[PDB]
Amino acid sequence: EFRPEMLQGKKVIVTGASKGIGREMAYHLAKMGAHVVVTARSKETLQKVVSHCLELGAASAHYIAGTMEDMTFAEQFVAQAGKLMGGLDMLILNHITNTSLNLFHDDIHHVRKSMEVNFLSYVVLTVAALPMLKQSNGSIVVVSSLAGKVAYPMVAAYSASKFALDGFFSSIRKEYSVSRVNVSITLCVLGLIDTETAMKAVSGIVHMQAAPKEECALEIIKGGALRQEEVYYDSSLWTTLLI
Amino acid sequence: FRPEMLQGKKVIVTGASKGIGREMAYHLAKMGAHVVVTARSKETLQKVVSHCLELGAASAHYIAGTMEDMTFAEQFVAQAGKLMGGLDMLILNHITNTSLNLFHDDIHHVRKSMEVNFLSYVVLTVAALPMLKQSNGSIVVVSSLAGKVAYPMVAAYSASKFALDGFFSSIRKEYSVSRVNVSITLCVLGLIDTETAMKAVSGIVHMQAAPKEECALEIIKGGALRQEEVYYDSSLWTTLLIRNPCRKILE
Ligand SMILES: NC(=O)c1ccc[n+]([C@@H]2O[C@H](COP(=O)([O-])OP(=O)(O)OC[C@H]3O[C@@H](n4cnc5c(N)ncnc54)[C@H](OP(=O)(O)O)[C@@H]3O)[C@@H](O)[C@H]2O)c1
Ligand SMILES: NC(=O)c1ccc[n+]([C@@H]2O[C@H](COP(=O)([O-])OP(=O)(O)OC[C@H]3O[C@@H](n4cnc5c(N)ncnc54)[C@H](OP(=O)(O)O)[C@@H]3O)[C@@H](O)[C@H]2O)c1
Ligand SMILES: CC1(C)[C@@H](OC(=O)CCC(=O)O)CC[C@]2(C)[C@H]3C(=O)C=C4[C@@H]5C[C@@](C)(C(=O)O)CC[C@]5(C)CC[C@@]4(C)[C@]3(C)CC[C@@H]12
Ligand SMILES: [Cl-]
Ligand SMILES: [Cl-]
Repeated sequence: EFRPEMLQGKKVIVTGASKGIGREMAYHLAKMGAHVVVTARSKETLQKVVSHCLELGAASAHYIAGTMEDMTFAEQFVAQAGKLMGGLDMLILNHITNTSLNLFHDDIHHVRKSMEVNFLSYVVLTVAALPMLKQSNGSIVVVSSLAGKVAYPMVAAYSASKFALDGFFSSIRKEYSVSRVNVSITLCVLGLIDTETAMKAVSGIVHMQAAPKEECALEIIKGGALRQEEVYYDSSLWTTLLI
Repeated sequence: FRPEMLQGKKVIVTGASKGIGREMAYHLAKMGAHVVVTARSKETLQKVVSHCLELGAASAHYIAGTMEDMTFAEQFVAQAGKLMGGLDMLILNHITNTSLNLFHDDIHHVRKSMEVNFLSYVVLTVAALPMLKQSNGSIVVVSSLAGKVAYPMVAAYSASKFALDGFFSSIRKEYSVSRVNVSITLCVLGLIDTETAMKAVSGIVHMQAAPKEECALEIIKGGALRQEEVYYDSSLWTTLLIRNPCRKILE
């Protein structure tokens, strides 16, 4: 049974946190009394999230801006975050490269960049974070998609990258299990969440009610805190994916 | 399925210097296909080409190169096309060398696995699709039980094979609606008795490896019949559609 005090004084990194689900997550952590280090590319907007986080009562809150295309930024970012907080209890990998509904023809560039940002950078961040997570018996949260479990048209490169996440992280979870590494891995399968990005994307299709990003963010946090292997949001997916 | 379905058909096989790819090359040869085989080693490929001709291929050639080089990948399909006068089936089977190890910090390997086992396949598909569109042909993608189910020691490998499922399963859906008549077959294979695999599972407890010759054939049949997925061996579906869903729904 989750309680907010579980996050109190915890040292959390949230990526892709200038907007959408990431920013809701940071705000939730702040309200709970965690320390937070947020990142995205956009300085001014990260500062907005930081000051609001402080207002909500974050134990502490800092941003570091950069792109997750740059693997050197990824490594460095982690080193520098753990330093600001003096440690690391939870790594929330949430960011994603810009993607719209397109049929696949010849855009290998988009395919490689999707894999780099949505997947490769998650591996680099994990490798960098692992020493701190080991010492704190901490937690990794990887944010994926129903289209990382079931394939959909018009998002081939995206699905490839989200599938890759399932492939990699579930595998290292079995490895951490056999190697007695006390670091949890939570994979989040999300449906349609009402972020501006996702709603812009789906204006042209028939879909069910998008789920609120505030609640989505909360259920992610809860799942990671409780060290659940997989989180389904909205909850009615849980029945889909297992039937 | 009848062997006659492959006669005079123009087929590419990657990673055909040995293991399952070589057996597919030989089966297609016995059926009277045109084949173009590829891998890094010309001497091993020349031996495959020789035996294909003796088995009765309508024609057989190789082109040597590495699939780390996306330029080679793209130009390979073109040369293979012109050599056969066309393309009916593309069999994407190659894989970068991998051994069972705990992941620690080999980002080179994660990246190289992804370039060779997934991206090259996409480059190959892009290069081939125009010929495949003209012939209402077929793409066969060779994956793995570890491309559906979680195993330790194979993190980078699994990510790359999972990526294949995601990508090709997505474009299959696109092609159905756009009415692009190119079939996409994803093969999920268990342990197959190729030298690479047997060297890898050496001293591990396991069910008898399935024969590499029968594997190759079931792959060719699945693609020839335009099946969305092939499972080999036959025992594999009980794990995939029964055991795994239960383990999941229990946790
Ligand atoms: N919303 C949904 O319906 C939905 C569904 C399934 C899964 N998800 C997943 O949930 C997560 C967040 O989704 P969302 O809707 O919140 O997305 P979002 O609102 O578009 O936010 C994406 C975040 O990532 C950052 N970002 C983009 N490119 C970056 C780059 N190159 N380097 C570093 N940061 C970058 C963005 O900030 P900057 O632009 O300032 O860099 C932003 O903070 C993703 O993993 C997504 O796949 C969402
Ligand atoms: N055997 C199994 O139990 C098993 C199980 C599940 C899935 N599979 C899948 O089945 C497929 C074939 O497996 P296998 O056991 O037959 O493998 P294998 O005997 O080791 O053969 C691999 C082939 O790929 C080629 N290759 C390796 N690196 C290459 C590169 N950089 N560029 C171009 N070609 C390269 C090799 O030739 P060169 O070295 O001369 O380049 C060889 O022809 C793979 O997709 C594998 O994942 C196998
Ligand atoms: C099938 C439904 C409708 C949904 O279905 C349900 O929830 C119940 C069924 C229903 O509603 O009919 C489950 C999620 C989903 C499969 C959904 C998804 O997974 C991830 C994204 C991405 C979100 C985002 C922000 C990114 O992740 O970068 C931007 C790019 C991208 C690719 C845009 C499109 C959607 C929103 C995408 C594919 C649209 C279709 C959608
Ligand atoms: Cl938003
Ligand atoms: Cl062999």
